[PDB]
Amino acid sequence: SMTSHSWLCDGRLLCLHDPSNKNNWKIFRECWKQGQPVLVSGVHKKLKSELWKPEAFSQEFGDQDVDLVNCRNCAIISDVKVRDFWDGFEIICKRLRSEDGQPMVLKLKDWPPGEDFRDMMPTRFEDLMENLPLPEYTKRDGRLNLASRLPSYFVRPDLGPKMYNAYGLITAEDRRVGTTNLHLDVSDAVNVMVYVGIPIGEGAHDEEVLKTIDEGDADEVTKERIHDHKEKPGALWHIYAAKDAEKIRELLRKVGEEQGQENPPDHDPIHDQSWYLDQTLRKRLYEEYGVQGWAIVQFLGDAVFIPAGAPHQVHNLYSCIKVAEDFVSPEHVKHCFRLT
Ligand SMILES: Fc1ccc(CNCc2ccccc2)cc1
Ligand SMILES: [Cl-]
Ligand SMILES: [Cl-]
Ligand SMILES: [Cl-]
Ligand SMILES: [Cl-]
Ligand SMILES: [Mn+2]
Repeated sequence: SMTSHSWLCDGRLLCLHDPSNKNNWKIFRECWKQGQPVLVSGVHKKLKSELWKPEAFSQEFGDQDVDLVNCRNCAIISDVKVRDFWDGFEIICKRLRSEDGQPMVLKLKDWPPGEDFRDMMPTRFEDLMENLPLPEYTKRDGRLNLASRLPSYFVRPDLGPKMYNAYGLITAEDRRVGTTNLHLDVSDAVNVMVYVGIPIGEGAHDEEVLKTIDEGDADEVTKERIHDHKEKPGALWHIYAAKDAEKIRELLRKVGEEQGQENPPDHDPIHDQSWYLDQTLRKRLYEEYGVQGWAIVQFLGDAVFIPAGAPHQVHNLYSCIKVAEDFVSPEHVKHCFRLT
């Protein structure tokens, strides 16, 4: 039967079911005040599905010049047409190949560039912004979004939203690689999965995706969304409380030293955005430092709420289109203050 919400991560993660409900804030606000992430399902059912297809982005914008990243080795592929990314999103035999002859796993960098989403894509901007959950927090003019109301003593977010486009990771070796490495933001954010592409060519790739979710520490209810309801899983997240950020820096300074990096004792491995916590490192963080995170599978139409200051990483299971908006809630404004 239909319900307002459920508890994931064995009780530690709120999942809201009705993205537009006017009373969602009554359930959300205490979890948010405690510094927890929140998941909201069902946003895809509110959107115009024809605006969020890979083939439309290629047809409309394909002659723009862009840079890509090879997710396996961090190599930059400079100054290529954006159709060269989009046309291989779901069709493996169209993908750019590495020198070994394999199809690459690619991430589209900074596209649309800087703050240009609204100017380049006005109909997509309207469709996203009118359907964001918790609109008093997330809309540019929301009553609980302080972004437009703070003086220069606070770091203010850029004008959004921002699009995040990347292929899925495929192989056993790929399990230890990030799509987006461990980092933190000084603003809050909402990240919406607007499209999931499950390919054809090397099409029959189900088994390595189940092993990735299981070794990723996903809970038993999360496993039921696949097996029972056949929803499309897009990306595996790990998120850590803002209060645990320095203990994570201590672990990564120790591992950098073990691997023969030569780093000053104060250097910031989270700001460097150079690490992905694999199963080995996640277990060492728990056992050696006492730190537990949230392992979250973001399915089509899921919105992930990321608290300001919370370290987080993303690993795509299939090809993903995500759209994110930054905001400044009163609950977490301390994280963007420029003093003490
Ligand atoms: F405060 C609230 C009271 C009720 C709700 C649930 N509304 C019905 C519904 C359930 C699931 C998906 C879509 C619609 C949500 C919040
Ligand atoms: Cl906080
Ligand atoms: Cl548009
Ligand atoms: Cl709200
Ligand atoms: Cl990254
Ligand atoms: Mn982020």
